[PDB]
Amino acid sequence: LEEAPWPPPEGAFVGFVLSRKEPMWADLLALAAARGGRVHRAPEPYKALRDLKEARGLLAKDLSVLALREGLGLPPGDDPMLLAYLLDPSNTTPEGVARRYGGEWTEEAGERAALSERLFANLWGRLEGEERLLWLYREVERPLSAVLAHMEATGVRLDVAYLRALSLEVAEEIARLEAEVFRLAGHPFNLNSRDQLERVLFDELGLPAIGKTEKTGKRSTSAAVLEALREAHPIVEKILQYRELTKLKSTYIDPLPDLIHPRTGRLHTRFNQTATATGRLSSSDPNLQNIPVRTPLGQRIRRAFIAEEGWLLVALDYSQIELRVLAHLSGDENLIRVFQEGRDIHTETASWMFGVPREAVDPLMRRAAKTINFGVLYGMSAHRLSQELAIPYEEAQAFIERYFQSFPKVRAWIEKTLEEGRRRGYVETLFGRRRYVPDLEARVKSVREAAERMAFNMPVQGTAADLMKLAMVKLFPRLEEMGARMLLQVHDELVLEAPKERAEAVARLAKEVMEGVYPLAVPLEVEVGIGEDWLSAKE
DNA sequence: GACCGCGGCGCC
DNA sequence: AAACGGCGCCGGGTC
Ligand SMILES: Nc1nc2c(ncn2[C@H]2C[C@H](O)[C@@H](COP(=O)(O)OP(=O)(O)OP(=O)(O)O)O2)c(=O)[nH]1
Ligand SMILES: [Mg+2]
Ligand SMILES: [Mg+2]
Repeated sequence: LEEAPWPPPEGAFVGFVLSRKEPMWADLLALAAARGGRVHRAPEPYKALRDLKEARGLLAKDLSVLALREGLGLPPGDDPMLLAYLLDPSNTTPEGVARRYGGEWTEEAGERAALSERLFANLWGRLEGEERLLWLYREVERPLSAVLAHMEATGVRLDVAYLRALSLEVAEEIARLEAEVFRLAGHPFNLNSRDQLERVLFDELGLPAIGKTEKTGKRSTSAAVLEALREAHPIVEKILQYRELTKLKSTYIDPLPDLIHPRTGRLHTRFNQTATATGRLSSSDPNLQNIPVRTPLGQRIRRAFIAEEGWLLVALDYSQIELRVLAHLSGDENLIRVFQEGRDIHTETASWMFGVPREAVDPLMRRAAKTINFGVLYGMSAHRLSQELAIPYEEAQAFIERYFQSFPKVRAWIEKTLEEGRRRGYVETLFGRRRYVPDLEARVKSVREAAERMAFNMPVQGTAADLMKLAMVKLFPRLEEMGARMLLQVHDELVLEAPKERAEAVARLAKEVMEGVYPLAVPLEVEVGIGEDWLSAKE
């Protein structure tokens, strides 16, 4: 492969090496390109970046993110990963893709640029006459790679000094719980060690072991088990509280302050485009799609995510999203009618569950209600439901009968999808995104029924993922015309940063864009809110 | 020091 | 734990 001097011509494929996996933190150790049987190895990578019209290759977005960090508007174009991920969503890493489709993922920039060339050719051949996947690539994923590059580069502002103060109060409160716990135990032990805790609960005290752990068969100390033991002993309550506080302290309060980038003074997630089986995104390195909200301390954490001074945050969340999508995919007249009447299923279940007026339903209850409703739908057992509702197997049985009885045509939709998946080996979204579910023909029932549950979930969760992705592609250009930013996506939610002056305008627009993104047999309602912080914005 | 599998748990 | 699904990150060992 011919070594040509550096500058590549128009349309050349890129290859690059990083010091570490995160583009906002990485040093650019090497940069190369390749077109028409040639390799160009940049002598100084950072300068060499100025020459490029676009990032075109494996992980184009990562290089575009790093380019944006350096003031360069190098947008991402073609990426063989995005092609492979639509061909098969188990195609998730370049190591795997390379091997599957005719190369080897190396550590040298040149070799990676040549890999990008030959992998694109092969994969692009695999997609000719795959009309719906080509549609998805050009009209959703490829433009989206650019939108995410801008989100990553921008980041979100975080109240550092606030969280540092919060850390010290939690540490005091944690210390009280461990000191209580040890006193009831009658001796000190590492309370973060679940093995030690097992012995204390089940051997040293006479507590009944509810469940075992999957891989190694140890007696489980899961919150579920511990809730079932709330009355057995006082120490349980303390353990549950200790578990909440240390989880949040070790995962959010302490790491996040130390992850502020020095140039930006902001927090930059990575939005992994080829990471899930359904077509959802994932967020990592810091994961900002799992920031706390539920518990009071979780909320105090969430409010640490704030706007730039002079700006406001704008949070938009699709209402009852996967239920609405389901009603379209199934055509359940009875279920459509619920959304045509503007009724909230999460509130109805909540009001019913706790036995209260709908106006009394709080967020805590509503969250519990979602578990009930999605759980049933996707195949939760009567056994579990009973404990989730905390009511008899007699009565919890009757719920899966009545819930399903209201809305037929779904089960008809479930059966159909599974039969199609048996026949063709995959299932698909409304836009023809595929997931191969080969264990539908599995001879072992537990493995078969697991596969089935994954199978009929995907079209629903994945269609919703496609809608949110599409809405993002359409919305992003309109935001930059308004001098507003797109900050985060949390599956069916978007978080925007708009200047106070234009904040309400952005909110109105972005709602209409999201609701009208692709009309269906049901109206896609969106809840929007505005605030100085993330918590206030959703309230 | 890097990485591993596990149990556990935050969010959607 | 439990026959909901989809994620990524945290705190007893190997090498
Ligand atoms: N299978 C399953 N899916 C969930 C669960 N929680 C959330 N999801 C999926 C389905 C939801 O529609 C979607 C978005 O989560 P949200 O918190 O926005 O819930 P949803 O939109 O249904 O209700 P909302 O009206 O927005 O509060 O993610 C769950 O516990 N199980
Ligand atoms: Mg929602
Ligand atoms: Mg949501």
